[PDB]
Amino acid sequence: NLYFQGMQIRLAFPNEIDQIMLLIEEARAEIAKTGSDQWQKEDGYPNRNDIIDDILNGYAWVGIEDGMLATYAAVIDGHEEVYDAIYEGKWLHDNHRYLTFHRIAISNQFRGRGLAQTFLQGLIEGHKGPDFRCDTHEKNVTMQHILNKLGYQYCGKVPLDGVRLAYQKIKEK
Repeated sequence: NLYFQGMQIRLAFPNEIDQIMLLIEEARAEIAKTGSDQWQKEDGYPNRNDIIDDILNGYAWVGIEDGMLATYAAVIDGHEEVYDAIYEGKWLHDNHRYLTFHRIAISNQFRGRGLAQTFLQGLIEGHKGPDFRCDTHEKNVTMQHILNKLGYQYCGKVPLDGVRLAYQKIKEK
């Protein structure tokens, strides 16, 4: 139960699954318009089961704007094995345990990235970290931009679903 710049930022509840899926599908359609294959595969990732797993595992966070579920992300404290395979670069440091954000979906009915930055900044403020990591698709310039604005540094490439661009932010508290 965090507030940041008026947005309520909190763990999702199980009965928000349909609302989250509506947002995920909206986001999936917006990605498709860019020609990216991110979230466009036959497995349906991220699908309803992926999101239920996020809620069961305590990963699922949402941002509520004007009483409406506007944003989603999964936040995982631990290690991503594929991040150890970073190439054409390297991490800022090689600590094993960090916070990673996945499955970020940002309403465009709440459109201008304003909400994404607010949500992700709020998650960063709300967690001790201090090591935050994220990866995105090469064609996801919107996410690259958001990560840059939040102070993440591009570190290199990781071999996730082909290639992903890997980013790291160290929180100065």
